[PDB]
Amino acid sequence: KIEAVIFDWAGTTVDYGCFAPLEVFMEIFHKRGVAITAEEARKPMGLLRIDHVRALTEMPRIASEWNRVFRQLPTEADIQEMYEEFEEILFAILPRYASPINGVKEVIASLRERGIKIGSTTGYTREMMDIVAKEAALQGYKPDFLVTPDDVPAGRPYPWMCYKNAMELGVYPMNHMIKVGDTVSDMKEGRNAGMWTVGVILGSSELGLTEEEVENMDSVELREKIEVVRNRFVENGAHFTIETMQELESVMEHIE
Amino acid sequence: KIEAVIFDWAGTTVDYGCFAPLEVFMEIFHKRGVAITAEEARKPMGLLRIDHVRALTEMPRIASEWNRVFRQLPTEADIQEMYEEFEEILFAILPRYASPINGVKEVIASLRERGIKIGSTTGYTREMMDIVAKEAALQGYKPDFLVTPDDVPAGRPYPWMCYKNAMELGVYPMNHMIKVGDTVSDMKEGRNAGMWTVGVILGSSELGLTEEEVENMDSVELREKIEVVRNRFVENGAHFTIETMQELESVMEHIE
Ligand SMILES: [Mg+2]
Ligand SMILES: [Mg+2]
Repeated sequence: KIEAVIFDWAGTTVDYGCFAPLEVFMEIFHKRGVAITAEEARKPMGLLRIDHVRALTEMPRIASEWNRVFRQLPTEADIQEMYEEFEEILFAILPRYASPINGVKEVIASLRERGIKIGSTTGYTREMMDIVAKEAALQGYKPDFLVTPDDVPAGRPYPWMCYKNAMELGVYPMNHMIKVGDTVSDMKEGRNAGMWTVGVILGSSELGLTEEEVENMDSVELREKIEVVRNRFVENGAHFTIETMQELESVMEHIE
Repeated sequence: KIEAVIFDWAGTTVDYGCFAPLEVFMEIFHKRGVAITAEEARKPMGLLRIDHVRALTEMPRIASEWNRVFRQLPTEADIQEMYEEFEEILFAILPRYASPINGVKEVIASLRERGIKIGSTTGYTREMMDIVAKEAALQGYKPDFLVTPDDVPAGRPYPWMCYKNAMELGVYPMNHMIKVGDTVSDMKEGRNAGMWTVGVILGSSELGLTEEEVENMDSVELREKIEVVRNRFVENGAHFTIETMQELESVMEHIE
């Protein structure tokens, strides 16, 4: 009754916590008078990447730091010089954030045993994905199919990439597929394609914690922070939420 | 609440009764010792076209006729020689069966006035369609989009061509679209894509009558034959049925 499950990438099967991007931002400011925390790097949710770099420029404290190092406030020339460098570094460190999130390759092991096809979508461009897919593959993870915002007319809020997975995998009543993701947009994409949509919490971007940070942290503070992310997913489309991929099989059963 | 309507071609907007194919079959046997009625030409529902030609060969009466003309029963060589000719003639006469079914261009006139996008699918190949689309266009009918079994991994029972119309037209909750067709397979395709599916009766293939034959015929015999086709559509997926395109607007309203 459920022939396919389509997974998201970073924050769902690869790059726990989703740090690759934050790493580049921190790097770029570091090469000069950095002083930037990964907490500041997650705030920027502007439209374009350049807008992100600009946002950090604007951020008081960071601005002040730049001034104490250069005796001047950041310039358009400066913003332009840094952004220009973002993509170079990104390609350089992606291989380091392409390892299965653990529990993953094991459920993908199953599911595939009981005849379920596995597809996927992403916000990453085709280029980026060639690199990521190869490292991830050469490490225990490789989906039956893959689609990017380049292979269709639009980005992710839209269902175009999901319909592609459908055709290529040969599964059709859309409600015979499940969408799993780590962010609010993942929920929307799924609801827009008429699929059962499930959101994962531990390891998501919505959570923001590191594999290591979660390890520690006050057990009562975690269960509070998890409860917040779960509420956001639901309020945005999720049909079901789960803490680790290891509850997926169970959810399927429920659906039937 | 309903942004798009996607129409079928032959039997829905073009070629009333859907005769182009029957014409070729009749032609091919005519060139020799024909004696074939358009009623016999509609029976063959085999897998391949060659299988259709073979079926007529097999048909007693037709077989007998061939024997009285050639003193021999049809040959593999013969079946092969005729089929080989089918596609040539088909291209030759398609222009003659590409005129709007009347009432059509007028509802397409409307609908489009109230902002509804019009897409379409077909069983016809890309080639055939270049010819048909041009004649139909140059006569009052031209949809916003067009898709064929060539532009996707599979034929019509599947929803692949419908999803294509969706992406290109930019309409997404599938249940915001209506599927209109003239056959049982049209109903299936629609139900498989999660759309509201409506079947038209007067002018369909399921009915089998000619614009002229319907004109005449015993008014009480028609209403009986219509009732039969309507029952077949429903038993196969139709959400609503209509006698002429001129009831479509009304059905939309009902849906809302
Ligand atoms: Mg993600
Ligand atoms: Mg038809």
